[PDB]
Amino acid sequence: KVQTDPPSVPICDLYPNGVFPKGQECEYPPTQDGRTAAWRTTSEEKKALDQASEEIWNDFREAAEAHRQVRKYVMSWIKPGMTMIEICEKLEDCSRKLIKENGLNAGLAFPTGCSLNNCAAHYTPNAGDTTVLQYDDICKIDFGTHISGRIIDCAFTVTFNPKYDTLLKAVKDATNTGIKCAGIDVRLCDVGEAIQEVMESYEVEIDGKTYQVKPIRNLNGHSIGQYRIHAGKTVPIVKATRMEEGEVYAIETFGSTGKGVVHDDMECSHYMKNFDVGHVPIRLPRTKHLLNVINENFGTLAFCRRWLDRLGESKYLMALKNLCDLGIVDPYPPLCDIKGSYTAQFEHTILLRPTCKEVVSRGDDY
Ligand SMILES: COc1cccc(-c2c(C(N)=O)[nH]c3ccc(Cl)cc23)c1
Ligand SMILES: [Mn+2]
Ligand SMILES: [Mn+2]
Repeated sequence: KVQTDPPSVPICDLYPNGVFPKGQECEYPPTQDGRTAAWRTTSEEKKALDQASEEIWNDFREAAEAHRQVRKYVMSWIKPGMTMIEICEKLEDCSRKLIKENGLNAGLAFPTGCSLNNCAAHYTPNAGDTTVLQYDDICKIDFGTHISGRIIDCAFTVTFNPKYDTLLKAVKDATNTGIKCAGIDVRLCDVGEAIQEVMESYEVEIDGKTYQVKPIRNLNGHSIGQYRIHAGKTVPIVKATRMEEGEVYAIETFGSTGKGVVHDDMECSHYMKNFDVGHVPIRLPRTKHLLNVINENFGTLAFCRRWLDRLGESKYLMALKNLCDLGIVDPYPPLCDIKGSYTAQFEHTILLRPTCKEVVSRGDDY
């Protein structure tokens, strides 16, 4: 069984024995003392501890192969003139097929981010959004897949105008730097300091104006847990907590021509149940029904309004506002720098395995 063009064959059909391709395997970086952490690659104890969790790494790998094939497909057709809704639906239809969507066991980890220009993250169109992708737009495609709650958080920036090329190169270099510096027992702030140094070494010229690339300081990389996009540890992208063995990280960087700070803007599209909130009894009928729809379809995974619409739900905005006011659900509005600024993003999911560092979402693209 081989993949079609357009992709339609599920990843688990292409690998029937359930053994999926590994990502990029890296030896851990040397410590601040100078001594190499290379011993882990050949440690018999570490090898045994690594093989014990093979099923887990294997679920990330299936989700990462779906991610690579979905993004390669998106790159072949994404063009100015298409509406943001058309782009997100065409991407998500392919993603649902390749991951072989099956309730909470396999599916979409979070909505398709397609944030534009000064907006860096957490924009996906709601119903009725007539926004059209423009030739001069700088679009961040950030989408997620999962197998048994093992999440792939991976993102790239789309442009059609070469004026943004050095901005894209700066952010890609900063993300790859963050990835290289990551390792077991490495301080989170040391990863952030390395990201910042590389990012700010770039100067770009866009429409006769020059800027020194700034990392967005209130946007950061993070640890990932099962069914938990942000597991509590923060990887800053600027200058005490260490990365630990068996942890999973989203290493992401955002470069900006603006202030290098984002603020909540536009209408909200992204929502997610507070992971720590237990069962809450609700009697309000529309609010109770909506929370049941959320628990059944998303659990602790992120969702968007378009995903409620496709489930045949209507008249839910007040119900959704009630769940947000009660603190059961949290809204995640678009995060934007100043008007007229330009933002870029690159992101990979990395597995801190006992034997090596695996850039599980790495592809031949980025
Ligand atoms: C405590 O939960 C958090 C905190 C900060 C950011 C996120 C988050 C990220 C992320 N950390 O990359 N991606 C998302 C996609 C959709 C939605 Cl609704 C949320 C998020 C989650
Ligand atoms: Mn992301
Ligand atoms: Mn992320």
